[PDB]
Amino acid sequence: NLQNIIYNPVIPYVGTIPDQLDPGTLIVICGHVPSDADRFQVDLQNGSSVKPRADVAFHFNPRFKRAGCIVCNTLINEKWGREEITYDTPFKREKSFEIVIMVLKDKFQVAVNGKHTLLYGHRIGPEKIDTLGIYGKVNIHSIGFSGPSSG
Repeated sequence: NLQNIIYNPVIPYVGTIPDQLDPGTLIVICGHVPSDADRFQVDLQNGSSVKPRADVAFHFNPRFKRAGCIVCNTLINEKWGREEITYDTPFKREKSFEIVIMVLKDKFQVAVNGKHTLLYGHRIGPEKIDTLGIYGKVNIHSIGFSGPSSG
């Protein structure tokens, strides 16, 4: 099963990731989108500093207004980079979801509810990631991790 599981965390959630995100590592997040959701985000960060705001290696941001979409980006020295938008979003208000982020050597691969959703190339060395943050309107049931050599 998954390791270092966290159940029913209070949002906003900011926690240290147990192990380095070496290639093949999986981050599994199960939750539900509340009725009043406009957006929420899963951020893989370098630290937990609020001021100055810690760099966000990978910002996964589902948005629900209108047709909906998913915005991905990177924050470095408090400045957002170029956004990468996915218009084919599997998320929707009042529906449960399972997000699986697989950290590969050159990029992140994200699947939602068992379906491939998007790729995001590394802009910050993944070894610099040590914190997981979840913010916005989202209800998280569980957070779990799986190492590449797990068995």
